[PDB]
Amino acid sequence: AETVSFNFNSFSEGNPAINFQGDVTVLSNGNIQLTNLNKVNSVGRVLYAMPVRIWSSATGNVASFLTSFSFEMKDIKDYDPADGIIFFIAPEDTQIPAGSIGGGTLGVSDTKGAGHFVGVEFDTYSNSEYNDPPTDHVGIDVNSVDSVKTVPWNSVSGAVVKVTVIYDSSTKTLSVAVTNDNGDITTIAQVVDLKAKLPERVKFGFSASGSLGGRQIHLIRSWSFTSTLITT
Amino acid sequence: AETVSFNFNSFSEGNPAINFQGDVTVLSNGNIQLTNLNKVNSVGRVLYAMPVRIWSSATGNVASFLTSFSFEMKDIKDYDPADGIIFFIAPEDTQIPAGSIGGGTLGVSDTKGAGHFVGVEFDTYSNSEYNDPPTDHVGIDVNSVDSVKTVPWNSVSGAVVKVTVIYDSSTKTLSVAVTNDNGDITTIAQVVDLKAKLPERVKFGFSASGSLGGRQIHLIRSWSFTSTLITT
Amino acid sequence: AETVSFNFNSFSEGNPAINFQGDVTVLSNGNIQLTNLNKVNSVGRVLYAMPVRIWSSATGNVASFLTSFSFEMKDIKDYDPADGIIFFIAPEDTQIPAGSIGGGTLGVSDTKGAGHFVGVEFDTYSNSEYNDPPTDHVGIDVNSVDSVKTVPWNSVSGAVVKVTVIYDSSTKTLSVAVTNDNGDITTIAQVVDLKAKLPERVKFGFSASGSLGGRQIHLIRSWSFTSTLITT
Amino acid sequence: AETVSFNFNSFSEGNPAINFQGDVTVLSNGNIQLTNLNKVNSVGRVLYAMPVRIWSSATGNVASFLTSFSFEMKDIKDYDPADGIIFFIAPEDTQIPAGSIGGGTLGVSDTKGAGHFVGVEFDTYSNSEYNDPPTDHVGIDVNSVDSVKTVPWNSVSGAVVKVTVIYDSSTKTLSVAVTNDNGDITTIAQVVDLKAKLPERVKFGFSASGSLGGRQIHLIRSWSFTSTLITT
Ligand SMILES: [Ca+2]
Ligand SMILES: [Ca+2]
Ligand SMILES: [Ca+2]
Ligand SMILES: [Ca+2]
Ligand SMILES: [Mn+2]
Ligand SMILES: [Mn+2]
Ligand SMILES: [Mn+2]
Ligand SMILES: [Mn+2]
Repeated sequence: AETVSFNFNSFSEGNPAINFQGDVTVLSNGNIQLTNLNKVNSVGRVLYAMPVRIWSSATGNVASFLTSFSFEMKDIKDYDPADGIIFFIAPEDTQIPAGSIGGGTLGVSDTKGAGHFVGVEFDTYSNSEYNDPPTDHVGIDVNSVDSVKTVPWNSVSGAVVKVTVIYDSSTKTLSVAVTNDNGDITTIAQVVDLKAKLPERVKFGFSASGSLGGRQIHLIRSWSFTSTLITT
Repeated sequence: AETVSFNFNSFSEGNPAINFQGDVTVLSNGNIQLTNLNKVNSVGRVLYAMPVRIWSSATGNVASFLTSFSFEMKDIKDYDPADGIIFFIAPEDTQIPAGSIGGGTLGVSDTKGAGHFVGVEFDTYSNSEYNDPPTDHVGIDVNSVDSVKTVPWNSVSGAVVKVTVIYDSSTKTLSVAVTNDNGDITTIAQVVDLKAKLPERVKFGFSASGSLGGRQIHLIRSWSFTSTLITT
Repeated sequence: AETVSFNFNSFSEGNPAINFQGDVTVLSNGNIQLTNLNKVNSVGRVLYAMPVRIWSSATGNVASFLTSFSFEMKDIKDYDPADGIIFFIAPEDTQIPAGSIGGGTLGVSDTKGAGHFVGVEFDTYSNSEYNDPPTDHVGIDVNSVDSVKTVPWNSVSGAVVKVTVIYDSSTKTLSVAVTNDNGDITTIAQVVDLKAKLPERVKFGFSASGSLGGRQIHLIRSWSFTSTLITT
Repeated sequence: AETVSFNFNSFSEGNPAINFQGDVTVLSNGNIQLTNLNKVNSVGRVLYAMPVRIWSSATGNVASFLTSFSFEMKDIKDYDPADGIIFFIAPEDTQIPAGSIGGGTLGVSDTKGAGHFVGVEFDTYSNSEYNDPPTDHVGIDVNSVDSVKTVPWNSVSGAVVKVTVIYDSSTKTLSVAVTNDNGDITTIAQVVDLKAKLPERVKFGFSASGSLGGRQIHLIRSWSFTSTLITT
């Protein structure tokens, strides 16, 4: 029974358990601000420093995980509300894409919108080049910001959002429950073979980005994660 | 849309917002006790008074829901730790089956192990007449305590267990995440067509039971719920 | 060597190993409930029936001990979360203070806040008359609820708290480690000469109290203890 | 508040959350075996892969921690039961000393017995060159195996030992409670200023060593740990 679990009610630069990549910054209130408001094509990501072992090559087993987190997205004059926040899983050596153009890549992909990761995006800008739905949406991404499945959603400025994810190794199901501040939930599920799509050792985290004309405040308030791998 | 949400940090017999059936009893500490330690084949169930419309006959749309709750089970001398607690959904006219024998029926089914409901059971005794696994387990039940699927588990006496349930209407996937005391998680997901196994309006609740020799403390400590039905 | 060790997974009103003073009661779930939510200035205490021998008047040796216990304090309307729970050591002839006004006395001291006892309090009310810290806290008491030393701590309603206490005779140090719900830990330690402040034979226990407007649920869930005195 | 916490019921080679050094190895039963029974001057160390911030140069605050573990030491033919096990804290760059003779260095010091670290040693061999008590013992070490303090103890072959250490940042007290196979406890405390002896970032772990003729089985069966540093 191999398990990894942690709980951040607040963050702080200096905390060895966190990996800061790009324009990431930490506010005097413990919140993490992923993007820089004055940087074109801004990209900021935060990662759990310790690489998690999601599956065993020996046992063929795959872990299951439960994780919750809340974020916030507030607008700013006079930019467009973009681009979004994505919770992703990736190889332990994951770094912000080379020459990342930010924007609809969410900091996890290249220009064509491709990359090595599995995530749940909170897209606030419709990028047709990635086949984005017409309105804001929550999506399951598999090596591409061109979601495998999306669900109509609405990002409310200044609103605090709570999300809960559950990956069941057996059914290979990734279910997501989004709680808007109006008390309404939005759910989206999709089967994803992590052992097929990702390497044994991965890292979890968040990524947010902006463009020259589209920018907004992306904040990661709290995060709790628990994964268990049936070993021997 | 149509949303139903509520949070119970404690309970108190006096609030018409919750139905009590059978040997249920509410302790001075706010914990709901489901069975009676001094009665044979005891059965206690608790239902949220308001019936939840989990689907519409106009649109055909089904509701999604996110619900978390914490139970507790503890042994007693000299009796066997049985039979377990079950989180269930049933028609609003649901009641404890006529001439209930408690035991392995968990208070939701008849002798053959049949009933009209959908639920997540936390079974602590192996009933062979129902094809129970040899060890403690979590299972997805559909009109039968002969689980549709189960996952090995272990009930730690005196331990408070957290559980989070997500039902995604689009995939009709009910996935469960049980947070054990030692920290490890256990998951189980199964595709259940709620709109085809249940009526327009249902009641969500808990049930536990016992037998002649099998008895134990079944406690519902807290329960949060949110469901949203997309409407026209 | 002379060793004393016991363990309680649950308690039962009517058990020879424990003394019940005041409004203490045992619930069907095995929990010891110290105070009566309906009484005024309610006080309840529990003691291990067998008096433990912490030191010898022949050898001069003082014993060392390791004891852990889990408790729970939950809010009730429309009173104030008061007054607290205190793990204490005292003469074997200890009794609830004559005419105890409950409240900030925790049922171990008198109006002025003095008594014969050494203990670790988990204070949820700020009694200025006893120089209490402005927030909830944990204190080491020596014959007075006017703590020798205290540490900022937050009592979370309905949360099960785990406490570990180690008393090292050699250094006469008494250190405590309290486990909070959010997983964080709080500690406190202070040199206390049990030999000079208490009798050779003492009784270990818990006590809680409330006032007219200050009341809450005070539960002692479990408790393990092991002391060893070097003899001849 | 910055908090690191984990719980290992068993171990498995492959878990990235663990750093293995030297002759360490993981048995099929989940137990970590520290030393190699066929090597001379064998040394094996295990560490929590993640560095823990025990203090901040900014705030100047020192964290507190609570940790529990259990080990085993079974004798073997035809060698002498040595050298023991030590729980230690060291700079994150910590590795087994270059050219370790193992033996009484317990794997954390040079031939003279010095090194950069703090630990609680469970010494099973009397090393006069390090001023060891004449019998088995437990000692608090500060940059040297020439313990700052020791207390007589007995290492029972094949016996499972339970240990609990509490560190209070305020008093800078490190207290240890050892529970023997016979239910007896042993304790030892010492004020150790971790901010004065170690760097801000450290690693915790276990180390065991053997010699030419002195060898035994050193097992680490379980380990739980939690520390909190009050941040700004
Ligand atoms: Ca986009
Ligand atoms: Ca059964
Ligand atoms: Ca007070
Ligand atoms: Ca030695
Ligand atoms: Mn998208
Ligand atoms: Mn079953
Ligand atoms: Mn106080
Ligand atoms: Mn030594």
